[PDB]
Amino acid sequence: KLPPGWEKAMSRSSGRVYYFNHITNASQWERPSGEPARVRCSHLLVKHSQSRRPSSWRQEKITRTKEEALELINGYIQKIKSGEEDFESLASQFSDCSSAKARGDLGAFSRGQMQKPFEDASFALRTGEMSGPVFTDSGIHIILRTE
Repeated sequence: KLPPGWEKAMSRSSGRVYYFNHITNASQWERPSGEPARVRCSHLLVKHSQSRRPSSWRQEKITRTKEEALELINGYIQKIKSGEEDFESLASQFSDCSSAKARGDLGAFSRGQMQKPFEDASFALRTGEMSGPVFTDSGIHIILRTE
């Protein structure tokens, strides 16, 4: 039927069909378009109190809850999808990862290098596609596949 991870769903507000990816947590109205040894991605990380290291260049002691971090992630996704903000600009300003200084870019990587939920989402994304919230032990991520 559909590319890997994608399933059809029903909107509760509008009653129209949409599409959801259970590997990337991406969702969209239109039927998705459609594996390499390597992909290239950028990300925006929002850390919280249960993160492996509750610290970042933005905050010596990160105290926000997991629920608060998810709300921030959802808000960044909204601004990116509406075009009020670009992914790289939000990543440079607000990602709790050191890669913020490189507009979130992590470079190219293979399977077996990143944390598993991050890796699975990255390889399920198409070039140019962005994930929904992805949970790892670092925190909550938005991932943009660039190559």
